[PDB]
Amino acid sequence: GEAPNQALLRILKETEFKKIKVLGSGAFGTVYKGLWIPEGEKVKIPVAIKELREATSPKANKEILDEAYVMASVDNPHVCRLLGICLTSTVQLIMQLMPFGCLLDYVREHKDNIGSQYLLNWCVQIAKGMNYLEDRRLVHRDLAARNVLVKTPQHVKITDFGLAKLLGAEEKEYHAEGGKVPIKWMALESILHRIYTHQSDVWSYGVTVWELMTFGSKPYDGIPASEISSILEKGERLPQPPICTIDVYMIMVKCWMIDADSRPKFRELIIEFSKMARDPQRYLVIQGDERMHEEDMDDVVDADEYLIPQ
Ligand SMILES: */C=C/C(=O)Nc1cccc(Oc2nc(Nc3ccc(N4CCN(C)CC4)cc3OC)ncc2Cl)c1
Repeated sequence: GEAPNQALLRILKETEFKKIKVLGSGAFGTVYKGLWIPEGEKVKIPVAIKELREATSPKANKEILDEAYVMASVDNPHVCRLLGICLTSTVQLIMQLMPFGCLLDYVREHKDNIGSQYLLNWCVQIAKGMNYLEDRRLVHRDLAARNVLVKTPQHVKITDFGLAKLLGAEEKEYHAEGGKVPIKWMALESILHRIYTHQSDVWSYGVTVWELMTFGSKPYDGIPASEISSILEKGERLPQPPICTIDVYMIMVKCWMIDADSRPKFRELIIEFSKMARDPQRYLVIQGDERMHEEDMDDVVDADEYLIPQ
């Protein structure tokens, strides 16, 4: 707002990195797991390279530069950062690898060892991430568990910016002509009016909590995307996760408030899960909670968040 944005965009020649394997593939493009080796510095930084499908229009292409723009410019522990971009005919964005994949996946793999302290911390981190975006006047528009990456099980980050939009000083809303959207994560207004606001994200934040508390369950499983709005109006809502006390579920519920301004706010959500964080057991009941807490896996390739700073 006042401060100059000295976020640095580095540009990398495609020969600076190599692609080992592919994690994700989509019409949108392909994202590879690979290594980045800046010349001279000898280090190998594990990264995810997202190679994007050829730009059909200038507009499509222009939005690719927007994504990178926000992503390079955003620094917070809990949001992903662009490491660098590469301007081949099909651009590639280089990002730090999240060695564990997307939380969505993680919870499904270890429900057995997932414990209360973890789930609440995750919430807090996700809420911190999101709050930061609110601070920067950005609307994510795609929060979901799939969209949360796991750096280390103890640490997570918000990941997807394909749909992120930055807001005008005079703007408290974003309106979208069209696209492809994940309905079951959307606030009724967005589905009804393609109106997006930080509060529409909060709704998502909640579907995201539900995902995590039900260890990977699908929102409105069996129900088709078509009527999500119907039932949403009629008052239906995702049920209480078996693990959840009313206190925690009650927060998921407020998120799904129809009135946008009756929904919690990220800064609040932070403090509240932060509070439940200290005495996790009291709020989330997990059975046996007391119980719980590339080419080569390592090759003189210690890197990433560490390379950038002291
Ligand atoms: C679960 C959501 C998802 O699919 N996430 C995802 C898929 C592909 C690519 C990226 O980008 C990305 N990924 C990572 N780390 C990462 C992501 C995904 C995985 N997977 C997902 C697919 N299963 C089959 C294999 C493991 C693994 C990852 O680390 C290896 N880091 C950064 C980025 Cl941008 C996300």
